[PDB]
Amino acid sequence: LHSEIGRLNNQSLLWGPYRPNIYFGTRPRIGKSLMTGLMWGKIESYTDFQHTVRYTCEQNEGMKGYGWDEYDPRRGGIQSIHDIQNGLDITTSFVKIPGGAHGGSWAARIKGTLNDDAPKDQKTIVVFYVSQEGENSELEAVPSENEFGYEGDVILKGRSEALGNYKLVVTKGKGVIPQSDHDLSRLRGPGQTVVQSLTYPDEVLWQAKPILFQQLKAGIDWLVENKYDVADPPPPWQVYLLANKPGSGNVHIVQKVFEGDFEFDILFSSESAGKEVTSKDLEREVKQATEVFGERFARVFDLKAPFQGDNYKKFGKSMFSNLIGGIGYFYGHSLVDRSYAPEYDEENEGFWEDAAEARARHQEALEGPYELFTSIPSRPFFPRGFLWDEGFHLLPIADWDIDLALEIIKSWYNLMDEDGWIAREQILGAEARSKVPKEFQTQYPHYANPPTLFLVLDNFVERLRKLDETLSTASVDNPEVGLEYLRRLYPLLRRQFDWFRKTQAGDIKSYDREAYSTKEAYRWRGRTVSHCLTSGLDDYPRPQPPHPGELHVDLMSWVGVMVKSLISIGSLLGATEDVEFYTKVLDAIEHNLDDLHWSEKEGCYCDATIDEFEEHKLVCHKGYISLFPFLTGLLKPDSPKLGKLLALIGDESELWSPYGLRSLSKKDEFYGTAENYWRSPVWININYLAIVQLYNIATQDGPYKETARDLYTRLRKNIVETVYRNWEETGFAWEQYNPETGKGQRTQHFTGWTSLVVKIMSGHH
Ligand SMILES: [N-]=[N+]=Nc1ccc(NCCCCCCN2C[C@H](O)[C@@H](O)[C@H](O)[C@H]2CO)c([N+](=O)[O-])c1
Repeated sequence: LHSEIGRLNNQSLLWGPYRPNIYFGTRPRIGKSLMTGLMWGKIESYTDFQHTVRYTCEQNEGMKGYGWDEYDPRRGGIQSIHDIQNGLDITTSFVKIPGGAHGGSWAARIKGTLNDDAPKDQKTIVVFYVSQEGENSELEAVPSENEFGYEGDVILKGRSEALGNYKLVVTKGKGVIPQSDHDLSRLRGPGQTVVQSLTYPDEVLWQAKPILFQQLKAGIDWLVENKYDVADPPPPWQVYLLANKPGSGNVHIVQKVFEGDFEFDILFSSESAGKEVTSKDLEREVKQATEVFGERFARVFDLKAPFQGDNYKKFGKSMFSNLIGGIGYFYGHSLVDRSYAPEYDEENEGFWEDAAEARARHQEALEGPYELFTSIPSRPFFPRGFLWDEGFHLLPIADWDIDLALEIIKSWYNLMDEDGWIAREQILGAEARSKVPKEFQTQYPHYANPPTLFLVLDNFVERLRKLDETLSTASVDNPEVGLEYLRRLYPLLRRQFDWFRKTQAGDIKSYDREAYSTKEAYRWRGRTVSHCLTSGLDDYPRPQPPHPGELHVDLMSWVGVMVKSLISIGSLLGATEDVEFYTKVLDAIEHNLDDLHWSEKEGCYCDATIDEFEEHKLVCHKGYISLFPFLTGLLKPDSPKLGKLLALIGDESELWSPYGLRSLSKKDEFYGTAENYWRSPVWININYLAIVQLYNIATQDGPYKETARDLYTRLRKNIVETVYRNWEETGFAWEQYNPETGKGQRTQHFTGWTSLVVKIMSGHH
């Protein structure tokens, strides 16, 4: 039955608009298969379309905003795009229609409405680009009846092992098609839908813009060659209209030009499903998906006071849909340094110089291929999987559809190598790599990232203890299914645990260090003079200079998180010998958190280093790091330490701004210095952890119950309002928020752990 649920999940999730790196496109969760993508741009001159055309996601002054209004990967959704440069408000509706044996069918409607500023007679070029990778597969454009192009629908017939037989239709659509009275219309037609069918080597099919432009350029060359010149030039839009040439290939370009408003449909009909998909099907299925999305939201994300109003609901829906709508499927080789150079052990003083030297050997090479199914932080700026981000992303997604989240956790864990390492940044394939400077592609097997994915697992466990609707919760509703999932995952979790203790070990024994345990001590590998990228808190201030004697209280706390998870999951699978070992590790981290990391002088936790004189020194920088044992759920609800931490959190002159907790204290010498990434701004992921822990203490008997209740109430309020206020005014979720002004800053489209705000509003943790 676990095998059955798994198959039903596969079939359910196979198709989607799983190319979040582009405004709109589809691919199934198959490495080498059928992909589609949308392009559009106004054309006003002979040279503008190359600058106006849209394809891959960006965010500049020419784009007001875009995002998903509603989305569920099992059903589909609606995206809206507000494009200033091209004077166009666009809607892309996508819907899935289950059936057959090949992952069902799907349809999309592309609707373009000129805005009030646009010339009413704008010419807009629209392209539907279709590619198919694979050795023994075929795809053919059924030729036109008419001679220069299509009056009606374009039908592509294709086949592959993965998808069986299928047909993909691009409908005639609605709107004015401009007509040219030029001489050229005798050879090229007055103006009509055209198709070019081409073949390129499989590995470059992803390069849709260059492929299209190469065709446009050959068209213009043909004009030049055939005496079409500036004495008497055809209109721009006709100059940029491809000569119709449908046939067989692994690339099909479908081009339309519209004057004024337009819309057209794309109908993917899986043959094995029987009756083929129509436009009326699309419409009906689109209305149904919305109704269902509506009913689930109200149930899963029931916003508590004072956020019950419709404005906050709209806000919630937008933050949630953008997060779950970012889900992508990624496939290909990634770039890894597999030298295990001994400089990466970072055992000496000045280790960062040695590690640089090793990197300068450039032993990195492509390996794989790998696949990942994941949500992402940022469509426009970094549309790819990040390990500790995904932990936060799945908290709201798990609420919505636990089986989806588990599917994604599983996807992540299938990347883990024999040592127990998952690269913290997954850049899979040439497409993914295109967005990333080569200097920043290489992953390093000694680089950790927080194991926040355990938090999702913890939530699943608590849920497990206590048609698409069914599937979304099959792994909790059938405890048999759930347990088997943990059984299969469990060894990899343990593997990762061991990998942390092996590769991210700190040094107790070589120094004058006294502590309850000789074992428990941790130091993030990969730190440079100004940075510790692997911790997630890029430029939060750390001991200077970096030093092999360093210990990092955030890292120990994460190890505490994992061991507590391993206890619960172990105990579920009766891995007694394991649960006893974990118990002793937990006990030891608890003592060593205090022995090595507590500052009585300062009233908080600190990282530690080794003196100019070989002694253990604490290095306190009051901020997120200082709160870690609290954030990670490690302290007892009556700890006097916790109570001091509550004072630090609530203290306006340190951490507490009107807009949320500051990453660093205003008192800290490093406040608002350098790039000021994690040195003051308010970050929603850490604030979310604070909010959850405050609420925990608030709903339990103890000395801080009421203190927590006040802080919880205010912090929830402050964080939600800041993110709402910015969304209201800018249309965007931001990466981080300014504690002085409350303004969103750094990158937009950060959905992204900023979307945790839906869960904060939802409450009842
Ligand atoms: N103008 N334009 N603006 C930009 C700005 C940046 C940019 N690239 C950024 C590549 C690394 C992204 C790291 C973000 N986060 C850091 C955080 O500290 C971590 O904790 C967290 O895990 C990660 C992931 O969320 C690009 N671009 O196109 O590559 C265009």
